[PDB]
Amino acid sequence: DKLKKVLDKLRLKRKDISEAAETVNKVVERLLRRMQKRESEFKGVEQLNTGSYYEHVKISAPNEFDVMFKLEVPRIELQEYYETGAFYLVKFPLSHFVLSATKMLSKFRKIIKEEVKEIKDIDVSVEKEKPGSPAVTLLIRNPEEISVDIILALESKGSWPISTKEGLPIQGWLGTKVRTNLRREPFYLVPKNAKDGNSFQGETWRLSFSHTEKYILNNHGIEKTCCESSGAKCCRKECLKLMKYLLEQLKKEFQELDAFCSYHVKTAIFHMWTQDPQDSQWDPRNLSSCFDKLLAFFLECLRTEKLDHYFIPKFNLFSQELIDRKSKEFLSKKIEYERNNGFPIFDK
Amino acid sequence: DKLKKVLDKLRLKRKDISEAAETVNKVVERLLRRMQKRESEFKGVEQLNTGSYYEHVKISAPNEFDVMFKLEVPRIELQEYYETGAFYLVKFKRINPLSHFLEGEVLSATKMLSKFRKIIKEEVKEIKDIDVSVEKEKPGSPAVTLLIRNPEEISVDIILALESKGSWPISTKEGLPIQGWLGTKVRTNLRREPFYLVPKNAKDGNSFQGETWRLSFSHTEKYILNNHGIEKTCCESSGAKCCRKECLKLMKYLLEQLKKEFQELDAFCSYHVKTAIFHMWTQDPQDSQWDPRNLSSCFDKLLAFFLECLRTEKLDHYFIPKFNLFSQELIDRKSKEFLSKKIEYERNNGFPIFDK
DNA sequence: ATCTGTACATGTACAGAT
DNA sequence: ATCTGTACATGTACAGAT
DNA sequence: ATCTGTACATGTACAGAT
DNA sequence: ATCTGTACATGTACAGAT
Ligand SMILES: Nc1ncnc2c1ncn2[C@@H]1O[C@H](COP(=O)(O)OP(=O)(O)OP(=O)(O)O)[C@@H](O)[C@H]1O
Ligand SMILES: Nc1ncnc2c1ncn2[C@@H]1O[C@H](COP(=O)(O)OP(=O)(O)OP(=O)(O)O)[C@@H](O)[C@H]1O
Ligand SMILES: [Mg+2]
Ligand SMILES: [Mg+2]
Ligand SMILES: [Mn+2]
Ligand SMILES: [Mn+2]
Ligand SMILES: [Zn+2]
Ligand SMILES: [Zn+2]
Repeated sequence: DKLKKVLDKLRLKRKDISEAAETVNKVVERLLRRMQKRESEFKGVEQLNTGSYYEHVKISAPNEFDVMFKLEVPRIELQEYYETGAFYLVKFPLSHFVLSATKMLSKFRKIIKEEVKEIKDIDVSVEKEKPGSPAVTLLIRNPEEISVDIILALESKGSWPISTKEGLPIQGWLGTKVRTNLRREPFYLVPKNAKDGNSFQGETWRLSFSHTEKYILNNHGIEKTCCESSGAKCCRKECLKLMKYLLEQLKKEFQELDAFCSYHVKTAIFHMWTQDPQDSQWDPRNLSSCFDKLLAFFLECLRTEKLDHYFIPKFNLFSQELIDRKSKEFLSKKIEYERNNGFPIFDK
Repeated sequence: DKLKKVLDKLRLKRKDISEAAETVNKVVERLLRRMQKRESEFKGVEQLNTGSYYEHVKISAPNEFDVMFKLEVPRIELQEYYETGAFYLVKFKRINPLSHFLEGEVLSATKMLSKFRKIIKEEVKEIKDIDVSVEKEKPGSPAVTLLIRNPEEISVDIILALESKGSWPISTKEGLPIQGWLGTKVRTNLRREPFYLVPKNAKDGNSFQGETWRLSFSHTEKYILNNHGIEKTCCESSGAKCCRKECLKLMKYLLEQLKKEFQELDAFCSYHVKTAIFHMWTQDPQDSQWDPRNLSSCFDKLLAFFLECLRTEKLDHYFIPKFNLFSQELIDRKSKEFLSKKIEYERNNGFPIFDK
């Protein structure tokens, strides 16, 4: 009852969707164009739209879009970086860049900034670089604020790295045929651009499965008909939206929650969808029970300090090395509070 | 129980499968290489294995393989033959390797199938390691059939197919009604695949005889057979086993046994059985309506349904609704009532023909 | 020297065999 | 319940062509 | 190698019927 | 309240033309 009303608030409006989309489409097409017919090191970069807006789980407003400019590359000798599972060195046009991640992303960002300087019909700037991010982020105002993440990615057509062999455990849910075919797709690398002052950080890329997460979001039933015109609606995505919203409201209020992002909710719910594969475990009439069991799952994750990357099982997103024990214990208290008092944070 | 044991008789043996496939693959490899030589008009033809053996529903013995030699053909052509839904003339706006087979702008099917059969006959002549000859042409068949003695008898239907990548012909807009069973996404993807035309090749005395082609969906049928469930894990190693294919096998076998004994059943063929079960899978989409424990009643309802098709003289092509495979124009009422009685008899006497 | 149609290499579902 | 042959989808090598 | 055309998936929006 | 049917909107895959 309450939760249906929250979801009506979170719904994007069809007019807001078309106004933001045509501006975003304008800038992205023009930037993609500058990469090609202009003989750059990125000639042949291709576009792949990723993230919440294209998965149809964007909440509140259409104000943040995610785009991959992916580039196919051949002699890619990979070499796992110090057992982290998700970070890698790359070895063997691009002779201008070991293939250095910062070196390559710098030229990518120089080109974009240049072309953004030559855009006279939209209010669009390049956000100052965030050490920690693989993105070049645009800030558009038309007039409302829209941020766009342009993510450079290497594309490799080889088999997936050893560290993912036990990942993507969809066999009881989406099945073994879906899994084998998914793993026949390419995989993608992106910059680790964090200034932790640590080791090989500057040449380290990171695995990306944004194309696989997109498929799963739109092929999310054990039944082929789930959420189709001739099937039965489930509420899996509405739980993602509600869990994503509770963390947006908690991050807006407390800076002690700065280390948490939507990807932590996303990974948590991928495990929940695998734990509870049956589409009837997600009946719209049980929206409350499902949201509450997801909350509980996410609290068990904070209590055990354990949230494994859905595709890279040995890479713990909640390790002491990324998030303080106290930050997790903090988030836990605020979730339990919202939980056990009917979610006051939703009414503001 | 009784039906558990028929399926064990019906089950193919790996030794037999291994020996038959070794031979069959060597022959098809050689015929395919020869298609690519010289000014062969069929250079660029590609292989696609279809039929019961590759759908895993081939029963009793591995002795009949079906394989398409498909050839891609562009432009935008096609004219439906007399509102039949299934049959077409193939034209060409472009006026070239198929030029030797045109008649004006109309591509002759029996001209192409002749040159196709000629080349196969030659290459089989020069095979001196396998006992393999070319079966005398059957009217109405698009196939060039090989008979291999292995020393066991083995049939191989080489089917000549045109491949078109355009949208499917409008006579199929309402066909393939899988939206409640396999879903709309599957339907959209399946219909983005090519469609195929094979020679009609009758000598009926009808106008356009040697230039009439017939639609074929063997490739979409292979997908459906191997992806037959509402649940993605159906019959997979972390999902539940169903009994959809086991019903098709038992029914193939009922018709196979009867067609051996009685000549009256010559108008009937396994495609009729296959078509009927696609309707039954559409009527009963849930995997739970095909539980292995209810194999008896699953086979029973398919029987009832096949009987209703025979008596009401109605069995629509799964992909071309307006095409009725059981129309009086195709099979006599006398032929349909005969099989109808033979089916009720088996159904209501403990299935004696299985013990044959 | 590079290009590339052909065929080998790789991985895994399906289902027979044990 | 595990071992295993066949089919098949896609990546990759390279003898022979350019 | 590039780009438009097509079809239908995913949505929002709403009125009528339940 | 919710289910259904139609209108309206964007995203995406791929055939075919240039
Ligand atoms: N830490 C990460 N590791 C791997 N992939 C990530 C990570 N963070 C983000 N991604 C990928 O990039 C996409 C965009 O991330 P972003 O931060 O915009 O979140 P989102 O899923 O788009 O949702 P929202 O923007 O609405 O919070 C994600 O959907 C995911 O595929
Ligand atoms: N009359 C027909 N109309 C349309 N397609 C047909 C027809 N007959 C056969 N086919 C197609 O060609 C394939 C091969 O036909 P075939 O007679 O070998 O049957 P099958 O399904 O392979 O089984 P089996 O050979 O074991 O009886 C079929 O699976 C079907 O896809
Ligand atoms: Mg986003
Ligand atoms: Mg066959
Ligand atoms: Mn982002
Ligand atoms: Mn046949
Ligand atoms: Zn759903
Ligand atoms: Zn099944």
